[PDB]
Amino acid sequence: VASYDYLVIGGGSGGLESAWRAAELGARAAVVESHKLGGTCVNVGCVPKKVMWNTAVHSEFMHDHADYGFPSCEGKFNWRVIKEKRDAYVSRLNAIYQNNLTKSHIEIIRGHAAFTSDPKPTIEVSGKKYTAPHILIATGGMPSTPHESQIPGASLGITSDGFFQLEELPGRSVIVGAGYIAVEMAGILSALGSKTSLMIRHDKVLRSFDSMISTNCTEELENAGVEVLKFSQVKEVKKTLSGLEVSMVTAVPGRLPVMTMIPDVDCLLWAIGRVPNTKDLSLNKLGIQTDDKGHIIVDEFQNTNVKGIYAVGDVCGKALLTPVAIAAGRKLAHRLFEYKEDSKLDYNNIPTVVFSHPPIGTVGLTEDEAIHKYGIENVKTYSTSFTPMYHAVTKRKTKCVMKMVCANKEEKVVGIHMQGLGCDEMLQGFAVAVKMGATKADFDNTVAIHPTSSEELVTLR
Amino acid sequence: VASYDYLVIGGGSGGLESAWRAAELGARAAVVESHKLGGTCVNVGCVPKKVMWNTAVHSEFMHDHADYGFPSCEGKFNWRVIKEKRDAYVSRLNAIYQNNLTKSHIEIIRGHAAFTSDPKPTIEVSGKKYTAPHILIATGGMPSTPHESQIPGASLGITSDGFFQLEELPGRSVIVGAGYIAVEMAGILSALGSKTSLMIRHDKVLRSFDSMISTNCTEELENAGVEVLKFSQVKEVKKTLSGLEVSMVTAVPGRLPVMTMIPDVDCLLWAIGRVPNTKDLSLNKLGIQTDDKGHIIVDEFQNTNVKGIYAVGDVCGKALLTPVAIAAGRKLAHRLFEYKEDSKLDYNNIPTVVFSHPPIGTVGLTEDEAIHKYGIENVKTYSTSFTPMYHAVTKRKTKCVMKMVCANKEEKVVGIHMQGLGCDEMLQGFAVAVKMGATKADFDNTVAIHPTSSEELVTLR
Ligand SMILES: Cc1cc2nc3c(=O)[nH]c(=O)nc-3n(C[C@H](O)[C@H](O)[C@H](O)COP(=O)(O)OP(=O)(O)OC[C@H]3O[C@@H](n4cnc5c(N)ncnc54)[C@H](O)[C@@H]3O)c2cc1C
Ligand SMILES: Cc1cc2nc3c(=O)[nH]c(=O)nc-3n(C[C@H](O)[C@H](O)[C@H](O)COP(=O)(O)OP(=O)(O)OC[C@H]3O[C@@H](n4cnc5c(N)ncnc54)[C@H](O)[C@@H]3O)c2cc1C
Ligand SMILES: N[C@@H](CCC(=O)N[C@H]1CSSC[C@H](NC(=O)CC[C@H](N)C(=O)O)C(=O)NCC(=O)NCCCNCCCCNC(=O)CNC1=O)C(=O)O
Ligand SMILES: N[C@@H](CCC(=O)N[C@H]1CSSC[C@H](NC(=O)CC[C@H](N)C(=O)O)C(=O)NCC(=O)NCCCNCCCCNC(=O)CNC1=O)C(=O)O
Repeated sequence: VASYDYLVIGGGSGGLESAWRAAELGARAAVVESHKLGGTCVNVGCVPKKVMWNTAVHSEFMHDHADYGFPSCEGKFNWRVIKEKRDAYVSRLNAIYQNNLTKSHIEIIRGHAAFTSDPKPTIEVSGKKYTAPHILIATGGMPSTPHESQIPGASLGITSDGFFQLEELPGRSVIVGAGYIAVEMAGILSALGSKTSLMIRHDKVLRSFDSMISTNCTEELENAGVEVLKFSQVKEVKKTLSGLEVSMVTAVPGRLPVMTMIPDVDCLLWAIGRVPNTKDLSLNKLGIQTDDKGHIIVDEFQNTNVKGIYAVGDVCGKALLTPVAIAAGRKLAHRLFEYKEDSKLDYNNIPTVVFSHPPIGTVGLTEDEAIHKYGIENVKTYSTSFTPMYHAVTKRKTKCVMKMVCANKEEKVVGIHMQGLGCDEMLQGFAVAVKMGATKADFDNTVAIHPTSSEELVTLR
Repeated sequence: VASYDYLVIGGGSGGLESAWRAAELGARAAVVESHKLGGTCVNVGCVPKKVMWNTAVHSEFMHDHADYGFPSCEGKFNWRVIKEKRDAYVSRLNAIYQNNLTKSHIEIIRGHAAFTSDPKPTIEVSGKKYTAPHILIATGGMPSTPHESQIPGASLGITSDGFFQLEELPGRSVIVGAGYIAVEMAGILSALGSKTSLMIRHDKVLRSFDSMISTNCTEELENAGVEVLKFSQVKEVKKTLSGLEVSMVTAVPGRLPVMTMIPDVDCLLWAIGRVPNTKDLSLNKLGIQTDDKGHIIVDEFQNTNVKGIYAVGDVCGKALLTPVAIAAGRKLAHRLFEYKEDSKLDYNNIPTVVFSHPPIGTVGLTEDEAIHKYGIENVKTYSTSFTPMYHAVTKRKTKCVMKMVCANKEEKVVGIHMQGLGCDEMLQGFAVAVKMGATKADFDNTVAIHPTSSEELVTLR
């Protein structure tokens, strides 16, 4: 058995950062990677999505061309051109990552890890055993998919991965889900041409986002060409000769259920969830506890119930984002290897941007969460709704909405929620202020930048 | 003589805000406006510029169309279409402003004010006299133009105003100046098609901006098609039959001066400066002191040397921006009418964005200013330079550069300087943090938003 100081299972966002931080502090680590380095984000997440989103934003603006004094462009978009480019970028990123690892003296055990029966924690990668006084499970998660048992014909559809493997823009797309992935897949496909349908269980999407957002977003979708199928469910999927035939059920409360066929569907995309990547780890050999869905259970310091084993990222189920994974593995290394007894990530005021059209950005508490925490009496919220001046000359229109949630008498800014043009780059700073403890006064005592959409946040009233 | 509580001379950015604030606090004010309400910003500044900039950004992205899988568009841009639209927007804004005033019970004395001989401060608007225990001069400024005396043929060229009156994109443009206006006029014209030349007195532009910016910006200009004529000066301008003929002098230090003719110039734009709008006020009747250039002299509370007279905005010469004008008139009203003895605007950490391509955004001290204030020993600066992932698939390329200036041992973030895609919407938040007193630690303890250009600011190292 080879002994290292750190043995990180999983070369994705959290895995790598924790190993990098560790090696830079003097330790000897080894990332065990079973597939391609970079994890879900580089290979089938953040990176590919953004490229496709940038592209979607491009067809959009093409529509305001004439309005800006230029001749129109018909627009026969060629899927494969941007696909092949996107995939290249991904290769370049892989190489770059491999290099950085080796550059930092990080051994890469190339294969699939699983814990052994051995008393002291140990893992076996391809018939070989490795161990270390510190092992970090950072194996992430994967797409949740329905059962033929539950939904007959479920396996006929694809997921976000399958999406990133498509070599042709499907003519008829149907997406099932109401979260950021479902919302983004719906936006890219329909902006790029596909006749998209977003099948949601309720009346709106991003339901766990501040009411205003959940509302605005369901609307901008409709306004843009996405068909939101509310209170609908996929009963069964069938492969016809002309595509797929989806049997759906619309149970609009107050009305009688109605069965519907969506025929000639080219792409059926399941965007219902991410299940943890933990069973093939043989967690049961050590008794590393998990929840009923397989998520690995950890304390505020990412400690499993076993000594010398920790967990970070998607695998734990909390705050499924690359920066949260990174930030947790970075603080862990310091904890362990720099002896900082308290470096733990703070899970409050985490910023998130959803790349829908226009983009959403949000940090902090929703109004309801503020309310349930402070009490109606101690929660003031400021809002605004305007038309970016980009649309001052376009027939096409999107709007921008911003809401500030304030707590107590000082009006501590506990939550920022907005959707609109530029909201993607706009969030990070206010997130810093929101993280430092900013109050409304501080925001109002900042000279504005005119003309910009961001200036509307420091002049609310 | 009609007496009010507040008598504001000038209905622009600072004028209006101060009057609005005052009327909302119970006072009776009257904006004296000599032309169109909204001032320079609405009529010939912020508003028209941004529309033209949005347009310029549109021809730009048209170039990356094919690279994103779409067919190309030749691009015969029609100037007048966007011109007429831009002008309409401006009318709509005027109406909206007029309304707001009257809606807030603000009397609009429509004409040209000038102080009278009268002992107590008083002004005469069209043979009629008005007075008040508080008069605010907020008459702004105007384009500086060379003398036939100095530069023979100077009056042959136009300024930023003349620019906003052009009904046709000049084929050959020559811009003279090295500041944000000169830089923007150069960027809009050349992005929109005109064969532009930027005539600067030195080797770079935005010379008073952090070295990195001054440098990067001179480069992105060249890289984009703008011909930067360094160490050059306009000797004399002459009207030929084929356009204008500019006699220039290039005195590159270390070399011998060389005379040059730029012939067939369609547009000669003077972007050398803004002179104050004060002589027709008859300031001398009261002895309201000014500087040698006519700027009105005020204390930290915008107090002139006379009691009951104040000054705000461009007229004073300090921080020539709409938000600074606004912010000063807003704090003044409170001071005066809400009896807040100390509401004064803080002139440090003022944010500014220059709409060049890519956009610049900057707040706080430059490295040199940090240095001269703290000492080389106590100033650490972090930098980064990357390619936005928008260009991961485009042949065209622009880069993004960010520099953080830190002071003392805590590394108080005293200055943020960046240029790149999205830097326009990106600044406001960090400006708030920079204004609250953020240190590098605070920035590094903020979870990032991936993927974005703004995330690079909270992960510097
Ligand atoms: C579509 C889509 C879009 C997304 N968009 C964004 C975005 O824009 N920004 C950011 O929000 N986040 C985004 N995410 C989320 C982000 O991708 C994840 O939250 C992040 O990737 C998780 O980090 P992690 O370290 O836990 O996991 P992961 O990066 O998923 O990595 C786990 C790695 O370990 C490997 N592995 C697994 N088991 C073993 C084993 N037993 N032995 C060896 N190796 C093993 C895996 O193969 C993989 O390479 C997106 C996800 C999807 C899916
Ligand atoms: C091109 C160009 C681009 C700019 N871009 C930006 C930008 O993007 N953002 C922001 O940066 N700032 C911008 N500015 C600067 C901004 O326009 C000014 O700094 C702001 O307009 C100044 O406010 P102010 O109240 O002092 O003056 P002003 O708005 O200039 O207003 C003075 C008003 O008073 C009137 N007046 C003058 N004398 C009298 C009199 N005696 N009696 C009655 N009325 C009188 C004037 O006619 C005018 O209507 C720009 C300027 C130019 C020129
Ligand atoms: N900020 C976004 C949203 C659009 C926007 O900025 N609109 C401005 C552009 S006009 S360009 C003129 C410029 N406006 C600004 O700086 C706008 C920013 C902020 N809302 C404010 O309070 O000023 C100014 O000089 N203000 C001084 C003053 O007297 N201001 C008096 C108080 C504001 N008017 C009340 C708000 C609705 C009026 N909108 C309107 O009148 C219509 N539009 C506006 O006020 C963007 O840039 O796209
Ligand atoms: N942020 C800008 C700039 C471009 C960018 O974000 N590039 C990222 C996209 S790759 S998508 C993968 C994602 N990257 C990010 O989150 C990048 C953000 C920050 N620089 C960081 O420290 O991570 C991640 O999962 N990181 C975890 C980790 O192990 N990280 C180890 C430390 C970072 N690598 C060192 C910096 C150069 C490597 N660049 C590279 O490798 C090439 N590119 C990158 O790292 C944008 O979004 O356009």
